[PDB]
Amino acid sequence: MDIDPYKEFGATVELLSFLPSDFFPSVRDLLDTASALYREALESPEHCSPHHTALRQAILCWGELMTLATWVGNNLEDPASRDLVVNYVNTNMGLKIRQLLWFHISCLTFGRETVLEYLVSFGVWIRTPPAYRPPNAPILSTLPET
Amino acid sequence: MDIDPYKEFGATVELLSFLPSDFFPSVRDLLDTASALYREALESPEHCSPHHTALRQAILCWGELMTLATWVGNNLEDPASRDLVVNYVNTNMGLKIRQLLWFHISCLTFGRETVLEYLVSFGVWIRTPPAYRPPNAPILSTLP
Amino acid sequence: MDIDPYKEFGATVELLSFLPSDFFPSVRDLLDTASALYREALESPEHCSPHHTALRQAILCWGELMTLATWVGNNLEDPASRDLVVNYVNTNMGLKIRQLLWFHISCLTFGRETVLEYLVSFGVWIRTPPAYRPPNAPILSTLPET
Amino acid sequence: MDIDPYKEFGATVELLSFLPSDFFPSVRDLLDTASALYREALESPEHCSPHHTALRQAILCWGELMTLATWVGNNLEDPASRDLVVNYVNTNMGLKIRQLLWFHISCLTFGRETVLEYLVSFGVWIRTPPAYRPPNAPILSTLP
Amino acid sequence: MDIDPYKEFGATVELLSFLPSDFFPSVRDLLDTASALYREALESPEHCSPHHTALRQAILCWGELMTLATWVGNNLEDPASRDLVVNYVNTNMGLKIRQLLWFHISCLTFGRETVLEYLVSFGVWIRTPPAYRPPNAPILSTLPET
Amino acid sequence: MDIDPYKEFGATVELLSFLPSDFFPSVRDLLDTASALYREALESPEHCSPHHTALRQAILCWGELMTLATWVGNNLEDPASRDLVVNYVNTNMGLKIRQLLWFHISCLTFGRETVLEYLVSFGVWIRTPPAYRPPNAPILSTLP
Repeated sequence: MDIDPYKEFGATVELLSFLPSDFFPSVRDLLDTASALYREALESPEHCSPHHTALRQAILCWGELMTLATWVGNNLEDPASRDLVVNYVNTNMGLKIRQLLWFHISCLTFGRETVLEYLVSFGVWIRTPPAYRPPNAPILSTLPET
Repeated sequence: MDIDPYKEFGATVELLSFLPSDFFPSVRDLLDTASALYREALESPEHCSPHHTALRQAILCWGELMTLATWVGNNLEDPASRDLVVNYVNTNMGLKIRQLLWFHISCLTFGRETVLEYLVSFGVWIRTPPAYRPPNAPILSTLP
Repeated sequence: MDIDPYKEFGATVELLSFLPSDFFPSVRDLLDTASALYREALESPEHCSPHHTALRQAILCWGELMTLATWVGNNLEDPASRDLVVNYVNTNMGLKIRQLLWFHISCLTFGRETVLEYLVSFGVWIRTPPAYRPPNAPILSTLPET
Repeated sequence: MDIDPYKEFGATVELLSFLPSDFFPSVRDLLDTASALYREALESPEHCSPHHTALRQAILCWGELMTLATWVGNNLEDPASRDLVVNYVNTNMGLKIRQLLWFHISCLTFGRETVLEYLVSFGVWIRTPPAYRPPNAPILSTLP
Repeated sequence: MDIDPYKEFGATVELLSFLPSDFFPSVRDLLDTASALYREALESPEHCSPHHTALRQAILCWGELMTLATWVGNNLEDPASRDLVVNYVNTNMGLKIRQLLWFHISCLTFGRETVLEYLVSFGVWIRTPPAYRPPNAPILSTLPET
Repeated sequence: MDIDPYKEFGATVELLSFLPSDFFPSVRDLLDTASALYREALESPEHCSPHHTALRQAILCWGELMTLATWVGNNLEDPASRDLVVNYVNTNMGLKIRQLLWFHISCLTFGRETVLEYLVSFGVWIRTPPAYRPPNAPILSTLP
């Protein structure tokens, strides 16, 4: 139509595409982070922030894709096709699900503004020549003192 | 963690299960009604309501599954497997997307309280044995 | 002794008997309606209304009868007797459990008065000759407007 | 859904399990004590207390199981199966009815707080190894 | 170092040792008492009293020892050693875990002072010659009236 | 009942799982740091904080498991079984004791909020793919 999923958050899929693809943690790890942090936050009968709302749907999405991987693994004779599809679920669609979970999860943990600033800083920092950039890549601030 | 998608909206998947699987319109239809009613509402830089937000992730999801179907059509050569899998995307996984789309779309066109009393009243209309069922089922409408 | 279960609710077993037996939904369906509507309502450490209180006990009753169906199915050699009893659990005792769940469940969903009025209206409507009754049978009102 | 029957009354089935199975009086006895103490209270057109309400469903239930036993006696011809099943109604399913009846009947004769401190104090009396157990167990009474 | 577990509660391991070892209920029974009484009390994201705090850790301790009994039962060929260790877990370490659960559980149910007074009274009562002590041993008071 | 040990402290075992198993110092080290910092705090007739209380049960526990290891060394004669079991006490069961000790010890040296933002920030440092990870990991310190 189309509808950019981050547009309501002051971001774009092109803004998330600014970071290298070889950046977002595998979806099992993000899910692990969510369950560790916001399980009771999500399983509650109320939207807290739009970020939660987006996040639940994202997780249900990966849950449906996981169900798909199970059915495809269980119900196909050809191994070349079954392997190509089960691998496609995580390699291609998994990049989008990865950035999707990662964006809201970071947005809850730090803030929308902090993540936006981060996408910018890392997007620039990776693009700069090694000689003229700060020695270590930017990370997400939490408790930096004494 | 389980997290019921409707739980934030005062519902449960058990509440949606009251409706028969042969009830929700094909996803293409919900999408068309969505674009017809709430398109500018969705393509907005500001998030309007929680329903819009849930809805957008729903739509983007279905778009991703459609991309999966196109990719399955272009990549796989054998027709038995590609036909079994392209069908599993539409018939099986499509139900979950259908229920969500219908739930928010209807919540938007009428309201949450209307949709909920509706799920209950429809629950009564469906639970009734056929011999004693009213000639017409309840529907949502603004007149009525 | 005896104690009519609905008497505290301003009703009678004879009042529920006014409706045809071929009316109440099978118990799995009622349970489905309960779990869909009042799971969190029932699993809470407090009686909300007497209707809840009656309802929990009713459900525990059907749970005991279901346990009975399992033991009878698992622990008998004769198939004629095992089938006759397992069928008797739902056919005969199941009518009473059906009306029992249905009455409180409707009483919560609409109101005691609304259900009483309904038992009356349907009890009359089924008894009237087809020519002189409204074309469609009464149903339980919820949201009838525009 | 699981819903513990005593949960609304500030108890759990785990709390009742503190009492041994060889503790609750046969259901006929509870019924007799019930009719002796609270019969007019039960046959009342007005619901008195939540305990009465839970109690009535309990009694009506046991009456239904008794009807089941009579029907099993009249319908089945073979004695091995009818004797195994008529016994399963009294010995096995009867325990759950026994605990409920005893719990409310006792809650009525004394009170909830008395019944609860009782379940605890009895829990202590039973948990104790026999060598160190008091000559007499705790009981409920109004004097004492 | 050492740290007496009851010292913060106004007690000592020597104070618990005052009672005969053949007194504390087997750990499955104590756990049963805990789950019956304080399941919702313990599974809550807050320390209520230090007694709860001690108690959770005690239960996790017995849970680890139970896990140990499972691994030792499952992963050893020699039966004399496997039986000697699996029996040692409950016989020796189980006395300490028993008194540990029992002390806090009683401390919650009655009070710290009531349990201290009880350890004293029973410790004396068992030590007195039969002729000159009260006929029945002391028990933990709860609701003694009419 | 499950009861997560950290749940009372605003954490979960899932929150501690963010740290790799090859992260927590051997239990002897935590104990030594404990005696070095909070020994008089622990040997006190008054309970100071919930962390101290949880900590003492943790320490007494590990002491009991160490007694178990000594007893296994003195009782068992066969070396295959005694070596397999004495090792299972240190490597396997030791992890759970390690996490608890480290969690409270660190909560004491710095504070709960510091430890929690730490578990999160470390979660970010670890979740990152190696190619893009910062040259140094976050640590707790009072300067910094």
